[PDB]
Amino acid sequence: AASPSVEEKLQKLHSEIKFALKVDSPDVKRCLNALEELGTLQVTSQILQKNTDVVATLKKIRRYKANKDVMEKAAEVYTRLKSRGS
Repeated sequence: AASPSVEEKLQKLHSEIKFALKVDSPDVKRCLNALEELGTLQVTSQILQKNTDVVATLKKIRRYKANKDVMEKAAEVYTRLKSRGS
């Protein structure tokens, strides 16, 4: 059946990553869930080049100190994107 494209899904995932880093109310699980979908999404160079700002945020959470898990999942995901891009 039809399903939304990676970039369409990315709109949600990127937003969840950002909501998970709310200073007022951070939510690690929210980031992890977004990261894990993003980790399986085909963010190949076609999508990656039009979504460089996402890669920019992924670099921020890979060093996240307020929650270790966020940094780990961001890392596993971010590295996987490099394995699909150019």
